[PDB]
Amino acid sequence: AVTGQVDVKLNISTGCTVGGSQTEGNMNKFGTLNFGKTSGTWNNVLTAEVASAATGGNISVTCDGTDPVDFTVAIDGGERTDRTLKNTASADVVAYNVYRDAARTNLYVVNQPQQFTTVSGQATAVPIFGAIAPNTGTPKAQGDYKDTLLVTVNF
Amino acid sequence: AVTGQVDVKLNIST
Amino acid sequence: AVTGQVDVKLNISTGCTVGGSQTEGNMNKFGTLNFGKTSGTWNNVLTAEVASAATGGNISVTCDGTDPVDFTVAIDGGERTDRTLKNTASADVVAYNVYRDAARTNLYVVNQPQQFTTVSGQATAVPIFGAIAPNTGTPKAQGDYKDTLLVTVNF
Amino acid sequence: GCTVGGSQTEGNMNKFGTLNFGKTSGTWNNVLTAEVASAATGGNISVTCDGTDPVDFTVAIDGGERTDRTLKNTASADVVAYNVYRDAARTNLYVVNQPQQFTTVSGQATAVPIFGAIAPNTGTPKAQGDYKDTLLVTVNF
Amino acid sequence: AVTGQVDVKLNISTGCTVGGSQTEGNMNKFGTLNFGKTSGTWNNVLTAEVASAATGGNISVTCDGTDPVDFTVAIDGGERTDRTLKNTASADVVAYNVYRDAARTNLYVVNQPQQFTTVSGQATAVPIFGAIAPNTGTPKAQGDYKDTLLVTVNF
Amino acid sequence: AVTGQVDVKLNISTGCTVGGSQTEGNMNKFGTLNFGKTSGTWNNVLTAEVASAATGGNISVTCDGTDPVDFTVAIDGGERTDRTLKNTASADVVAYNVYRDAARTNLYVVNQPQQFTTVSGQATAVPIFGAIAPNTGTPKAQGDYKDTLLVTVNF
Repeated sequence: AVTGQVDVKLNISTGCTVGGSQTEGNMNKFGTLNFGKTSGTWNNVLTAEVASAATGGNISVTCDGTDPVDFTVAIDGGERTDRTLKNTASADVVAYNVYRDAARTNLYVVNQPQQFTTVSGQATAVPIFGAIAPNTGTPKAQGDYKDTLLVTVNF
Repeated sequence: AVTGQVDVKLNIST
Repeated sequence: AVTGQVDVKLNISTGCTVGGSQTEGNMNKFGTLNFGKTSGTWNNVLTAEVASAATGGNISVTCDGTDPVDFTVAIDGGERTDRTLKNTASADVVAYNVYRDAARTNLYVVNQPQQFTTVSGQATAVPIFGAIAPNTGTPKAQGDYKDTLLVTVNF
Repeated sequence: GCTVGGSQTEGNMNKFGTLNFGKTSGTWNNVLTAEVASAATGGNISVTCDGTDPVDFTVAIDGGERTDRTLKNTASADVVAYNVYRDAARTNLYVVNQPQQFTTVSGQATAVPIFGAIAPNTGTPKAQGDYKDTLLVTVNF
Repeated sequence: AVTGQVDVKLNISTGCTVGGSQTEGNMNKFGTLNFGKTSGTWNNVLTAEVASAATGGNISVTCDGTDPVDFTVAIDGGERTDRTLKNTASADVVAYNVYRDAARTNLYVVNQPQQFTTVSGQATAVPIFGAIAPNTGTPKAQGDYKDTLLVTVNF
Repeated sequence: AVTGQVDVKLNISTGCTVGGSQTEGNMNKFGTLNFGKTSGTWNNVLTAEVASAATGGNISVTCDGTDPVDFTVAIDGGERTDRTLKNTASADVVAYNVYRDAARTNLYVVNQPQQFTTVSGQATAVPIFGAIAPNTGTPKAQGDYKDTLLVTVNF
């Protein structure tokens, strides 16, 4: 019998809120990274942007205050922690990555706070640009591949 | 700390 | 004068130990559930994970032996027994809950042994995922809200 | 598409299995009963579908060499009437040239139970020897 | 369209027959393993013997010939393949097992040919001794529990 | 290949239980009929009562309910089916019999349900009185003679 304590805390004062999300039960549904349909072996880098579940556009984070707040954005490694989509039925995997800039250069490194700025009376967009490498080796099995990345807007 | 989910999808078929 | 007996017992043989805790005086400090800063009325579900007081990551329970032991995890209802954080100065309360899975579905029911597995030469993590409902009604007073959940790793 | 496991390619024809009733006397009072044994593994034919979503495939068995489900003696002209059922209680019969429905699910191989059954012959003793038949099982979509 | 062949065979020459069975439609009804009535929690091992459907006594297998034939007996795992009786209405299960000897020691292992001997002009009995463990934990729901073991007399 | 069915059944509702037994593996050990030591040729009828393996006294059958249930008791013919004890080493036999009443009159006939009554909140004893005829003819060989009678409490 090892009984222990867990201090719970919350500082209600002046915070920042994330728009574009829908409450899926008790977990914020931020959006979808839909690469679309594809064949077994694709030569072109498959690339799609996150579509917020609430509006359809990009996640719009706004802060509540008058001074420009600096908030951070961190995305995790997905269900299996290595950014791989898994086929619903078979065990095939599809490696992918999420970048922050339009040219697929600034990568959202696993469990890292990619910095962001936000001014009063404005909503800043969180571009989560997906990208998949060209698979010109083995044709992955037919079906639907999925993953649930947890995006962590933290301060 | 606002943690949220982003469903990733890909339909490998044709 | 009602004098009575209390039998004390301890079976020293082959037990299981919880890592990630720090001994706060004579009580094991397991960690912190830090939701962060927030405004009076938040529309997004505030959500944070427990951070072990010893390492900063998740509580890592390991057992001492060779066969996989099945240990249980039970969390209580907090200081007031209804999972509410209380403002340090005023009497305002903030209802919350702790879940076990990443999607805020498998709730750690009050005083219930949520089952867990553990194999030899490995440490299993105890995910205590916090979650707070969207308060879009009354703005709670400014200040710091706290609670001390007692996590009970028992066999 | 969907594929059938448990078969061995006999030349250019898929050998699915054997319905071995075993040895018996001229006149048997008990219903002789045996299950199909796949030629590849020895167990039941395991059909799996190459897909993610569930697929509904059908199974049809024909009437044998002579089209009336009769085993024939290799040498003489004696016949032994039989039937193949789908369920363990010999009730759901695989009707001649009929698609008995079947389901198959994500990442799994479904078994095709072909349960044989022979009526009690308590009338005339069939001649000694080996009785055979080749049922053509038709897994179609 | 995957069309395949199934070779059917039967060697009519000199075989062995099982007595004590009744033809239920096109399936041989060998008998009944009736443990009788019982309460929710029984402390004594419930134990009963198979009663042939044709005579009421034990299944009497006789062979047709002059030399002593060695025939085998195999019993399967029941409807659900784990030797559990199921309540007709609810989903409660009652684990049991069938043994070959009177002292509940020689178990009829699942899908195994327990050997047997048989001489000319004699019928050998097939003792299928049932046995149920003492349930002194949870009281199973009221009603009738059933199972249909398929006994496989093979050569 | 003669495959057949064996229907298994159990009616969990309101049953009767037998006390005084110990579970020997998966078979209920009811007791011992110890006639004691004796010489090759005894002139007096050797006579002893069953001693329950659990308590040492008589088997105490109790029923679980409020109305007086009428349960039956049946004893079989022993290992060889003719109530004979066999020497562990040699083939000598010692004929015996089990009676129900104290005067060795009401015999527990082979495979017969000798009736019995039982009321609520009470345990009824099952007197299994052994008796051996006076052997004043041939002296049986030295050693230990044994038998295992199967007592069948059925409803």
